[PDB]
Amino acid sequence: VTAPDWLADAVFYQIFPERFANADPSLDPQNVVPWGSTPTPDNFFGGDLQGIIDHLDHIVALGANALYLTPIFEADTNHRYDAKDYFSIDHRLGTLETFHALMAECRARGIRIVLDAVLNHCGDGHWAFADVVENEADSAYVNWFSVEGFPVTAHPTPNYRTCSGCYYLPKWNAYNPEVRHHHLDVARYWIDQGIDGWRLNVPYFINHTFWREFRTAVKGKSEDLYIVAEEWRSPVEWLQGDTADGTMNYTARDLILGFTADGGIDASALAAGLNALHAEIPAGFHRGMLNLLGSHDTERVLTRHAGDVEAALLSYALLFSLEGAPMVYYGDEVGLTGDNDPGCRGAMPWNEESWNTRLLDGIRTFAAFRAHQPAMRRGRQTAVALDADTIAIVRSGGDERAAVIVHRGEGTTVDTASIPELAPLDADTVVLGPLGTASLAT
Ligand SMILES: OC[C@H]1O[C@@H]2OC[C@H]3O[C@H](O[C@H]4[C@H](O)[C@@H](O)[C@@H](OC[C@H]5O[C@H](O[C@H]1[C@H](O)[C@H]2O)[C@H](O)[C@@H](O)[C@@H]5O)O[C@@H]4CO)[C@H](O)[C@@H](O)[C@@H]3O
Ligand SMILES: [Ca+2]
Repeated sequence: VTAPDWLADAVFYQIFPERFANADPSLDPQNVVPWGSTPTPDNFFGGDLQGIIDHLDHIVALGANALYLTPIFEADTNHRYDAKDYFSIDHRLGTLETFHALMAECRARGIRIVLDAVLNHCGDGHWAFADVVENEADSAYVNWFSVEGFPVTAHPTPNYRTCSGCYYLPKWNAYNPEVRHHHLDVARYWIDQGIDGWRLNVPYFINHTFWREFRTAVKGKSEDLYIVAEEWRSPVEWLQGDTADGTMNYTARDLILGFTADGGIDASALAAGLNALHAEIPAGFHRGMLNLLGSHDTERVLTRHAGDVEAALLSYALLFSLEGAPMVYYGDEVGLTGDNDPGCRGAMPWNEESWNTRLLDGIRTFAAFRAHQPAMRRGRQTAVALDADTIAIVRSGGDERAAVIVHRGEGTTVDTASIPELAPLDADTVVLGPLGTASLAT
C-alpha cells in the first residue's frame, strides 16, 4: 500500500503524559512530588488527561495537529511501558470517560491521536504474569510468557525472557496464538475508543509475521489509521507495504544533529545521508515517516546543542523542511533542557516567564511556512550542499517549489541562479547571516 494521505499535512506533538499538565488533584498519588522536581525512574508528578485537554490551545498555537502519546494504560511505573491491564487507562491519568472527553475535544479541533502499542512485553504486575508467579505450571498463562523454571526469580537476573534484561518487563510469548489474540484485541479496542493510529514500541523484538497480522487488523478498521514503527536504524524493512506506514526517523535525527550540534558532519555529508535515506524509503512512504529531533529516549535538543538556541533553531529549520511529518517533543518548544532518560522527562512549566520565546516563535514560523506552502507538505525532497556549512532542502511538486537554506557558519551569500535546484525560485542572491536560515518559494 502507501501511507495515509493525511500524514502529509500532519504536525505531531509528543507527550509523556505523566509530565505535561496536572489538572486533577484527586488523581494525584500519595507519593506525588512537586511539579518542579527532578525526574527519576521512580517518581510521580501527577500529569493527567484533563491536563492535556486543558492545554490543547498551546499545542494548536505551536502549529501541531496530532499527538503521539507514550503509554497510558494501567501500570506500575511512571513511563508505563510495564502495563498491567491493556484495557484500562492508568488510574492516575483518568478514567475512560475523561479519555473520551479528550478525544471529543481533539476531534472538535482537528487534532489526531496516536497511542503507544507495547506488544513485546508487559509489566511484572500484569494479571497474567502474576498468575504465573503464583500458580506456576498450573497457571493458564504459563505459556503466555517464557519462564525458564520455577519459582519465578527476578534477581540477580531474571529466569524468564524480558525486554533487554529488565526484570519488571517480562516478554510476551507472541508465538502463542492466545497472546496474539490478546494483542490484536488491544489494537482493535483502542481504535474503537476513537484513536487515529498506533506507534509500535520495539517492533524488532517481535517478528514480521505478527506485524503483518497487526496491519491487517488495524487497516480492517480503517485504511486511514496510521501505523508508525519505532526503528533506530534503517527504516526499509518496515516500509514494504505490509507492516508500517512509516518509522520514527532517527536516521535523520542523527544526520541533522551531527551538522547543527556536534560539528562532525558537514553539509556534503548531511546532504549525501539525507538523499541516501530518501532513496532507501519506498515511494508512497516518505510522507509516513515521523521525523523528530528528540524523544522521551534522548537528551533534550537544547542540551544536545549545549544551550545554543540559534544553533538549535537550525535543527528545527531542517526538521520542518523534510518530507514526512515533523514532530516536536513536549517542552522542547519552550527550551527545556535535560540529559537522557530520566533527564528528558521533566515536567512542562506553565509559568511562561521560564519559556524561551525565541525558540517558540522560531518553531512557530517554520511550522507556518510549511503549512502555507503546499510543496513543503507534498513535495518531493532533494538535499543540496552549497559549502561545508550550508545546505539547501528543496521540496518540489511540479511547477512549484520551495526551499529552506540553512547555514551554520558566520554568514554566506547564495547565488540562487547558479544552483540548478534553486534557480526556479527566481530568488537571485540570498544573504544569510551567522546561524541564518532562509525559506523561499516560487
Ligand atoms: O519499552 C522499552 C523501551 O522501548 C523504547 O526504547 C527503546 C530503547 O531501547 C534501548 O533501551 C533498553 C534499555 O537499555 C534496557 O535497560 C531496557 O530499558 C527499559 C526501559 O523501558 C522503557 O523504555 C522504552 C522506551 O521509552 C521506548 O520508546 C522506559 O521508558 C525506560 O525508562 C527504561 O529504561 O530496555 C530498553 C529497550 O530495549 C535503548 O538503549 C534506548 O535508548 C531506547 O530508548
Ligand atoms: Ca493529577
